[PDB]
Amino acid sequence: AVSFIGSTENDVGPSLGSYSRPFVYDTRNKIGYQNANVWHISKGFCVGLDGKVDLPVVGSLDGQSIYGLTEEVGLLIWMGDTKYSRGTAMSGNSWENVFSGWCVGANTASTQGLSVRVTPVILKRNARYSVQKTSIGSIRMRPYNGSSAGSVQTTVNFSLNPFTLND
Ligand SMILES: CO[C@@H]1O[C@H](CO)[C@H](O)[C@H](O[C@@H]2O[C@H](CO)[C@@H](O)[C@H](O)[C@H]2NC(C)=O)[C@H]1O
Repeated sequence: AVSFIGSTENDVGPSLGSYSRPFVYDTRNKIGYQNANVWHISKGFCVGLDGKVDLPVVGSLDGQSIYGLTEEVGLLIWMGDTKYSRGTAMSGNSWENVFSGWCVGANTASTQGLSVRVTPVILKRNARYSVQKTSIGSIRMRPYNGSSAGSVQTTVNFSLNPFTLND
């Protein structure tokens, strides 16, 4: 089986968080969302994840997209499985495989989770830059091996909480 146990709408990062020192801010996992338990799965269900970023691509760094928020501020974005180190660097605006997948035991149960992580980028200087709450994109479960979603909700959404960068 599969069922949806997570939340449809999800905020990334603490609201009105402040961060200090294209220039990339070292924010680690602070501007993140993580949930180990988004779908409940059982009895041989096989599932991975696709991610999609809806923000405009305004540049590229080391093979991943810089996504634009404002004239001064962009984002590097990762989506993936639960643990932050599993994140896949996002490029472009299409669905992208961000977790190859796994299969829960034929006789047992577990969950499928996810993580979204971003790091702010100064694209252009004015030295205090604020960003408002902004839709980022979505992640969808991707069944495989003949597993079926039925009509279970496949997709969850992410919004960037507002933040301020101090330079
Ligand atoms: C037998 O326990 C299960 O072990 C597998 C690895 O064999 C896996 O770690 C399972 O945990 C889930 O793993 C998912 C895919 O990595 C992940 O998306 C979920 O968050 C994990 N669910 C948890 C940690 O409760 C584990 O149940």
